[PDB]
Amino acid sequence: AQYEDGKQYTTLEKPVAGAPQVLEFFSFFCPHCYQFEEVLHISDNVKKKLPEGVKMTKYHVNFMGGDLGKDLTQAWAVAMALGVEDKVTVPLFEGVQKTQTIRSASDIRDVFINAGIKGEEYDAAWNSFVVKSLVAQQEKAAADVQLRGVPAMFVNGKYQLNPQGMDTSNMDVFVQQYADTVKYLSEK
Repeated sequence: AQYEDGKQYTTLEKPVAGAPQVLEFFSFFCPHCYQFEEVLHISDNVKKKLPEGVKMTKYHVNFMGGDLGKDLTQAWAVAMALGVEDKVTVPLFEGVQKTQTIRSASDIRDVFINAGIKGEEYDAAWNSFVVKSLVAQQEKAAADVQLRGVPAMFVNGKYQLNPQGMDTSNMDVFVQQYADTVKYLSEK
């Protein structure tokens, strides 16, 4: 077959009921995640090829960067709650991996302030129980699939993308193979 289990994807022996249709996991400490966001624009290109009736979810994980990794999962919860993901994703990645100006929760906060989220609004969100449950959701979705690595994409809680088994000579060709694989799995 052209798409083979164990090739462009793997199947979970322990499928996850009620899971989001397209579920993506990342860390701001994760070097391939940086590439996926700034150079490949994976999420955007997957979206462009998905049918509608399909929503896309993206969660941060704790297992990289210790204390600050956890602060980042809470910050991502804040971003989701305020709907400001598209405003903070790039400066968070760059502050962590490029300029290394993110060393504390306050430095994370600075990124939101400079992107125009209000001090009062950020702190209120940061401490909210809506954001607490949003952090719980991120952790639970990662736990459900026994996640030990990122970047990771899961389709309908039963297929896991396998980018190692795709061509990487050409970045554009890689992105289209990845996106087309998601579309295929989505129609499965």
